[PDB]
Amino acid sequence: ERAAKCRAYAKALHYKELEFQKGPTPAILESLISINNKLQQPEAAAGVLEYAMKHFGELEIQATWYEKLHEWEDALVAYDKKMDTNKDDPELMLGRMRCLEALGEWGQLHQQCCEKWTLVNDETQAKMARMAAAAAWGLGQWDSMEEYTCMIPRDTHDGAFYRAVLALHQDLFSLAQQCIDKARDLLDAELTAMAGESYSRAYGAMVSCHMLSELEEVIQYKLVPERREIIRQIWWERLQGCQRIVEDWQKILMVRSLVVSPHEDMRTWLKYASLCGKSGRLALAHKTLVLLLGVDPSRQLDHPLPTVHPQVTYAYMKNMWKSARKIDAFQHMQHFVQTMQQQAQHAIATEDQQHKQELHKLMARCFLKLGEWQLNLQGINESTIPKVLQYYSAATEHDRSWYKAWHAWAVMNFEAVLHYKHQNQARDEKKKVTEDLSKTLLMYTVPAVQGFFRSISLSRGNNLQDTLRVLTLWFDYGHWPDVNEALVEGVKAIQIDTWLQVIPQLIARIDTPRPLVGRLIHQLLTDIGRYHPQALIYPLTVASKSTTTARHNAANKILKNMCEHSNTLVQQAMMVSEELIRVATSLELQYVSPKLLMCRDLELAVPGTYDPNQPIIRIQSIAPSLQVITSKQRPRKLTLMGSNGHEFVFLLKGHEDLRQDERVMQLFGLVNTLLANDPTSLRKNLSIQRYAVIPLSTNSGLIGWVPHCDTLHALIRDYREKKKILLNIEHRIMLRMAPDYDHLTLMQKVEVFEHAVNNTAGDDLAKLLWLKSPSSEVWFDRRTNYTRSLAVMSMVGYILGLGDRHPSNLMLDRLSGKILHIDFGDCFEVAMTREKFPEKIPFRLTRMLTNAMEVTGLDGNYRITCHTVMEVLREHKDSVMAVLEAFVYDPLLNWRLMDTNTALNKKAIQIINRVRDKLTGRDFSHDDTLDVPTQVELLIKQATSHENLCQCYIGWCPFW
Ligand SMILES: Nc1ncnc2c1ncn2[C@@H]1O[C@H](COP(=O)(O)OP(=O)(O)O)[C@@H](O)[C@H]1O
Ligand SMILES: [Mg+2]
Ligand SMILES: [Mg+2]
Repeated sequence: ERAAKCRAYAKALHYKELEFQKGPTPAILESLISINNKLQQPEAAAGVLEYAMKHFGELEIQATWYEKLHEWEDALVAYDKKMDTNKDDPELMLGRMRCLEALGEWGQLHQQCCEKWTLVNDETQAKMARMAAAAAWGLGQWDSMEEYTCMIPRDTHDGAFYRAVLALHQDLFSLAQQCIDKARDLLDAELTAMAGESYSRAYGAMVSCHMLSELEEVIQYKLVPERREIIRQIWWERLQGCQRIVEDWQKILMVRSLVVSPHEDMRTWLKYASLCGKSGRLALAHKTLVLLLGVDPSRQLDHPLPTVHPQVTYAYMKNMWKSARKIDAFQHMQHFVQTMQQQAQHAIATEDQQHKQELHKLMARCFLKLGEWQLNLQGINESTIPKVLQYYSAATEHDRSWYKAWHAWAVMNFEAVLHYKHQNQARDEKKKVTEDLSKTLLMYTVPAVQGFFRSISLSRGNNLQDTLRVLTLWFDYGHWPDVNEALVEGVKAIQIDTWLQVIPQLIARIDTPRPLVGRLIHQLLTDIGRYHPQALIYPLTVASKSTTTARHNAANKILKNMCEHSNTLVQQAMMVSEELIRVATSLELQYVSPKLLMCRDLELAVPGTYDPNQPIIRIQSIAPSLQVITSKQRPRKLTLMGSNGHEFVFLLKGHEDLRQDERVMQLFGLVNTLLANDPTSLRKNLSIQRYAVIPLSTNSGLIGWVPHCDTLHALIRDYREKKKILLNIEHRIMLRMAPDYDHLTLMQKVEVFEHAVNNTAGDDLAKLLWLKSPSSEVWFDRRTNYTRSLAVMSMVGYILGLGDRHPSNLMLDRLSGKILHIDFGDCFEVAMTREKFPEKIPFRLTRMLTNAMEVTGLDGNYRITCHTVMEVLREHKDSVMAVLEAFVYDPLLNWRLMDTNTALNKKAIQIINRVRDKLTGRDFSHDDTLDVPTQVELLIKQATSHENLCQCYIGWCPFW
């Protein structure tokens, strides 16, 4: 019955949205935020309010708008302006207060309550009490609470609750016991009264039911003394676990405040204060901290800080940094660290070793901020370089383990190198020059290498960035002994696994002209041969049949070496990739390649299915028939049978260098991990459907066939033919109007373009996805999926510079809805830079895409998902840049940038800057460093502009 209630909603939402289509009315708009709420789609509904604002300033008072937008801090200052310019107005005061109770502003909420007590209104008098109870509860003042509670009806969930709290202070446990169960039922029955159309009160019912069950443990915490540890554990664990915006946690802790004071909680409140900063309530976090210190909001500003609680101070100081005062913050840190080593070296009389180590760990985490801040305030130059390296090395000492510490040191060292390499390129633009540079670079290079290595070993699983960074220093440094020793030392130390991530990069340099570099690679690859042969054969096989002599030569030496322990695997894989190149409306295997029909029960793993952790699935049998996909390149629909039993379908492409597609699928892999690790992105299932890419030569290669998918172009062509609509009708429309369309001025083009849109249906996609759906909660979910997955690939695609996104280059999963990108030819601006028909667009946000989303589309799920995704990216911009750098400066893959014709070092540099700009918000204006939502808005604007879409090559179907 539960999953049966949402179906009626989903269906009515469809007609409700189809109604909005016919005419946007505040009547519908109301019934829309409601139904999107019962359907527990908070953001899609938030979108409906965004539209409600930008079209109807009619529910009026910009303070009521900020209040509905849960921007309480904005609505408060808007209500002051609305009260100081107006009068008393009983309504304006209620809001002025609701802001205060949301903000945890008990001081002002209690003052505003008492100092204004004429309140001739009885409803004003009734609401008043609910709030002034919580305000009094926060301020301690329990006499004020019971006064205001004795005004709250015992018929309300609120009235029944506040008694349970007053009983718990006055130690009336049986009273408190019953009041909870009665408040539960007054809330349970209230969740049926407004059964659907409520605020974040359905999600705040969780906040009240959470607190009530917590208040039943605060009950457990009064007479019979056994569970103090058990209760504090569940309190602590279901807090790191729990995730609820500031406001709720205030109240949640206020329940825990009835028993455990902040001074005993300590870690509990610091974790809370930590969130208040990270969310953006510094004024609140400060007060939390001032309380824990038992010392001033440092009103004595010139004075040093209290060392009494080392952790609290560190918190205060990092809050001070994220706050305004940050030369002041830095300063307090230099001194704090100095006070801390003294309080260690001296105060530690052996019998204190736990305190010693935690004091040493806090210090490390202090130094890492010190170096972080020094770089922030000063940048990288001859003065700060040895200072921060000082701070980091010092952090490396006090924690020994800890990824960040070693990582930071490595990067700083690696950027010490870059600083001078780039400073000497500056000099040579206008003998003892190279000698000092040699000593300069060898100075920072070696420790960087060392750092990256001990950083990697502390990262197992997630170390792609650092692993790649090792390879930059490695490959890039035509080897002077010192560097090579550290590299050899690391390779010995670090696990073999590490290197699997990085195999295509290693292979891209088998034929390294530098003598000392080559040797290690070859040796490393051969060890990666002894264990994990499989992750090597396919790529090594390809390399071994290379026109470039030194490649295939060196490639063979390793294959030879691998026969000494895995011969037939090399042998099988040798032949299987040989026959597949030969093969590259149907083809029977018995005519085309008999050796393949011959194959049974091989030990060769099904292309791109090998990974440790997972039982090897091997090619058991190759299906005798391959469909020939009719195209200009006639790809094949090869299909293999697995040693598990499952089938594995592939696309054998003939004249397409699949190596680029590979590094992209790699980049996507990374991006997927990043989104799986940001809480919100994981909360919303944000991902990119990827697929397997197994290059077979420079000509050919295999591609994983994503099941259940049709090109955007397919779904339309079917719908159009079903509904008797001419496939290219917008097209025929344009030419009938303007036979020379392609030659018109921008102004002239826009008209013709607009004409076509105004005389064709923009639903199609939207509409066929409705008919496709077997139900409507399936329909709704498939939409929610589609919307997100697309915004994901919009942002990522932009950073990649992913051009050429026409209706045959993206497709839709007909079972999840999630969108999927294929054909990664045009990467980086490339498509925009071209001579004939330059793409102005950043990513495809065509009309029928916009239209398949919820109405209120771009405001709702899409845009929100856009900054969430873009957010992640800008944070982890270094990892993203490691990958991208790793195939822009890649030797074999530079051929897709000298195509600006139809040395390269200079071009490659730009391409990479261009990406950094995109990840530091300098992608538009040179000088402004635009924040996420702005940049996102700017981009959505750019993707939507008729002036941009009309200029698109007609194939791109800028009207689909
Ligand atoms: N990974 C994939 N999964 C499913 N189908 C695919 C995949 N890659 C390509 N196709 C199909 O092959 C067709 C033509 O190949 P495509 O990749 O578009 O090459 P090109 O860009 O050279 O035409 C596509 O329109 C699509 O139907
Ligand atoms: Mg294509
Ligand atoms: Mg292409």
